[PDB]
Amino acid sequence: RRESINPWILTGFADAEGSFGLSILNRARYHTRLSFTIMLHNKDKSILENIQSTWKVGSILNNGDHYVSLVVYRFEDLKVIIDHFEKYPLITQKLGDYKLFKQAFSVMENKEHLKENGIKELVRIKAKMNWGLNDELKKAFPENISKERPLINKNIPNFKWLAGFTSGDGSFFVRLRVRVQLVFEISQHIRDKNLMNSLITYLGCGHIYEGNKSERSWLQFRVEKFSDINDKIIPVFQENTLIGVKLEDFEDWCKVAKLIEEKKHLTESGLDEIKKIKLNMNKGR
DNA sequence: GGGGGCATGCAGATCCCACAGGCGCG
DNA sequence: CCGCGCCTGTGGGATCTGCATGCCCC
Ligand SMILES: [Ca+2]
Ligand SMILES: [Ca+2]
Ligand SMILES: [Ca+2]
Ligand code: NA
Repeated sequence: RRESINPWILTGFADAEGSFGLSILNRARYHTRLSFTIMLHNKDKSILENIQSTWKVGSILNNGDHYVSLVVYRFEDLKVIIDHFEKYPLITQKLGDYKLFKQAFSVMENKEHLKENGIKELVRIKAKMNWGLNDELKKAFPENISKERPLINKNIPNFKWLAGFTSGDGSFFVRLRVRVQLVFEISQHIRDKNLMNSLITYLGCGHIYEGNKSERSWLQFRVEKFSDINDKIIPVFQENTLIGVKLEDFEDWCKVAKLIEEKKHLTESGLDEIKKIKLNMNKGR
């Protein structure tokens, strides 16, 4: 097939679903492997097939019977990833993992990792990447095992980025309690609270719910007023369209919202049509 | 000729998704 | 009374992330 993704839409999807990896396994020879991975359900397998088509790089492998992932692992292959994220930077705290990813690329590019000092520099880089060093790798190289990293406070660059972030970690659904209510919600780890609260001002609507800050690792940005949803959330994603099955979930979302606008959610066939839309909305296509 | 990186995966940990009920308020 | 929407709460899987190596080339 043939497809191409907007560069800013892709960065937003990377901020939500991407992952930068640096594995150092024993072979004192060491297996060092840089990677960038986006693993998704098979329902969204065409995104990864399309992102591979945009970057013209990467491999697609099966992960189980229901999941698929795009993994970029070759050295020359990783050059296109950095060139994309140098001009379209990541916004969430994952950008720090990319920064350490870029440093690791340069060390391997200069062939420094083939010596003892080069491996020591990368295990120090890996210490700050994602979940840090494992217990076995922390047995050696206890010099700089500090897993903490400078936090990343950044603002939303554009709505094209938001479409890719929403396509990842967002959700469009409809509640029936009978009464009809459309709800838009984005969840995220508490580490990007300042970025999540940016959406209140960036969108002019929505609320932030956290619960007990202790013993809960993630907050929620949610908008429930229909006026804010029909006027300030749906047009902004019609101009900057989403990707993956989230688009079709969003498509049927506005189809239901059009019925609520015409006040047609009182007829028996209106809710019967609304219920049929929901029956294949998120559990289905 | 062999050391390092490619090929192509498999396995673990958790951050999400897609909701739920209660209820004060206009 | 009706119905909207703030507010608190969540199971579990789709994510994020980690682990693995025989074999290829140069
Ligand atoms: Ca995410
Ligand atoms: Ca997702
Ligand atoms: Ca996600
Ligand atoms: Na959705």
